[PDB]
Amino acid sequence: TDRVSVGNLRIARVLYDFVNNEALPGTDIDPDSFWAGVDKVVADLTPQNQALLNARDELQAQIDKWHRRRVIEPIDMDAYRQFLTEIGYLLPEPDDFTITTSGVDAEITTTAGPQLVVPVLNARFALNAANARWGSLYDALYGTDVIPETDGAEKGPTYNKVRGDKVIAYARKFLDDSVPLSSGSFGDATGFTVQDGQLVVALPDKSTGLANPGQFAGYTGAAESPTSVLLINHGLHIEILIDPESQVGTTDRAGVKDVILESAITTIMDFEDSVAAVDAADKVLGYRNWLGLNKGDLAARVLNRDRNYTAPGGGQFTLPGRSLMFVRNVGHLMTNDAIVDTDGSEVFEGIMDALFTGLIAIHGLKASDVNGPLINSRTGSIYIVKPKMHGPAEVAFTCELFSRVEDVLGLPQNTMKIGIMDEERRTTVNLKACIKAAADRVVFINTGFLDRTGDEIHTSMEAGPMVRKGTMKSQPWILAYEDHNVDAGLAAGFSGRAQVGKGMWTMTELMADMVETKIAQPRAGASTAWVPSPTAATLHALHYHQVDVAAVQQGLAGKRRATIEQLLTIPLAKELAWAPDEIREEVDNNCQSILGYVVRWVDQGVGASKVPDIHDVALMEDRATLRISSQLLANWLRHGVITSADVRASLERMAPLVDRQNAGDVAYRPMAPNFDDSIAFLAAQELILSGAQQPNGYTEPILHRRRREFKARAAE
Ligand SMILES: O=C(O)C(=O)CC(=O)c1c(Cl)cccc1Cl
Ligand SMILES: [Mg+2]
Ligand SMILES: [Mg+2]
Ligand SMILES: [Mg+2]
Repeated sequence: TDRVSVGNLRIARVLYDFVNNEALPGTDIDPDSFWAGVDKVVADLTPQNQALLNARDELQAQIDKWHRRRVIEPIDMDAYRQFLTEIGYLLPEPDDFTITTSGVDAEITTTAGPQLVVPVLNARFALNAANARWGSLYDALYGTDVIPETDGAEKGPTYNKVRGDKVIAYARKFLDDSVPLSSGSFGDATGFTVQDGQLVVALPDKSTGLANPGQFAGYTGAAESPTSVLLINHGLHIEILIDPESQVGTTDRAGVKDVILESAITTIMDFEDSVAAVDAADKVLGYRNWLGLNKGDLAARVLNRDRNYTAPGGGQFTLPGRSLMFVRNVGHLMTNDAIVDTDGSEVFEGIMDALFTGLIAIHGLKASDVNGPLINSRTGSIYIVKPKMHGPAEVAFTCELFSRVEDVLGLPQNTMKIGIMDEERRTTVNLKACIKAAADRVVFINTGFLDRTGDEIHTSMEAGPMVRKGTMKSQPWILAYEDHNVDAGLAAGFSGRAQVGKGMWTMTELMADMVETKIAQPRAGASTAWVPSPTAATLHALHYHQVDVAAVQQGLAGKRRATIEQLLTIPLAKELAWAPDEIREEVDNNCQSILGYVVRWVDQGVGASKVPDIHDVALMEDRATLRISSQLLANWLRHGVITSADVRASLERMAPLVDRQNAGDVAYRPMAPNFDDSIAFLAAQELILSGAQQPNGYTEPILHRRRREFKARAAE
């Protein structure tokens, strides 16, 4: 019909044309050979892909039955452990080893700093994310609640000097704490100059140098009256901008205009849980943005050039202006009708993403005609985050998929590197083996704690009612999971070789709380962690200036801080855990978050949205937070905590409020009062009522079906 025949495959024409006219030119890959390879790789690897998914279902069925045949309230951990080993869930731990991944860029092997994740289908957001390698600290402090909006310090239509002076003082303390002077405080500086290759800071009664002059990295403008001074601390750059005639500079004792922080060191361009892509048209929209980013010519606003500096001694150098880009492919579960076979069966989407995003990534290995030939990877790697894997065999399948794609693309073996999400229970408890199976490709491990919480609930669905969603974040199993991840990475030699990463801060407006609390992640040895915005990347960067992550990792070496038993502690709620009002709060909490996210997913194809929780906190929602919410309500329904009328009432209670939050979005179609005429409302209900029967609690089967249903109704 609208499809192209290649071997056993029938490729949607819009995808075929995109690859041929846009992605292949410039790669020197013969098109006929590429498409033949697509057919061959799909033909060869689809059977094992399916067997792996069938094995998940078989393991879950056995675990479900294990719980159903037992009465004893305290789970006998010795028996449970023996059972998981019996059925092949818990595998033997391999001998100690060190990863051998080579050809990785310094932003990954060495630098500790924030990692930003952004939906690749939004070109404006993706551009801003790539440019977020540098960000204004003054803008992040002035614009967020990190500076409280106390009396006199509020934001207004125009600049509030009381507030600005607080921003200035906050940043002076940061400089004092990060790049200390030999004597005195940056707060009292009157000027900066460069003399004999040394930074000299003028104070009211004297001048001083840096306590550690090696932290002076360079400057711009004349040495005797610079326009900026560049410092480095824990491998991250700080730039003091000097302009006494600027709007902020005129108020500053040294004429300082701003403090620029190296912020988003790396960025993950997401094809997975933060985007809605259910057919070839949606996939091409995302592939084309990924292509623009790797060619440097994406424009919505354009991509930044590298930054030019004068060295202390007076030579010239440059620093990268863009964040180093990963791409998050989808995982092993879903198919997509962008390609179907001769039976009409859809092709696995993860296989397609490896082929198409790897092809497109070749452009990021060569000079771009649109900015000073910036190469995403100078060392020659393609960085793919692979989510939602369950255990070492699934990691091995990813490595073999990448190997076969490298052959189709004519790339050297192991060009395609893997950032492993540790976000499913069966990977958590076999993590050493998972790393070993990717020992020559792995570039990070990351605790995707929200997916991991959803898997936790689904895996033990039959055991009993789980604690409330907010309680999960502090349960024994998750704290052990976080420490176990760091322990495994460090023991595999990640320090100096690969990132050890932690999860996303989702409260996009609570930046004071983020700055107060997220420091725990670098303090735990994580060399990176996820932020939702360029502004949050700049603010999270502060933590890497306060915490010497490299020293932390060095002091953690050899420690074994989590046992298998701690990892397997199921978050079952205690008897009589909740009052009636607390149960209704949690139902309303989850139903509002589900509805607010799903309505924009199904009706507008938006895969990540800010949705208020029960306490009015704006939360960046994506599929993982939806997985938790729907699995938790499904678990409470499964065990008699709530009735199906409680669920219906809550969904109908919260639905008009969600309509109110989205009012007038032109393309907004209200759910109330005719709930069962709304495909989005029905999707939300189905996610809860079918949640116990979704494989590992994944939300994509229902979301994809319902989004496609919406698109089909709109077309007629
Ligand atoms: O926790 C894991 O499972 C993740 O993988 C996290 C994730 O996607 C995400 C993103 Cl990028 C933005 C907003 C909210 C979340 Cl939850
Ligand atoms: Mg069953
Ligand atoms: Mg995840
Ligand atoms: Mg230090």
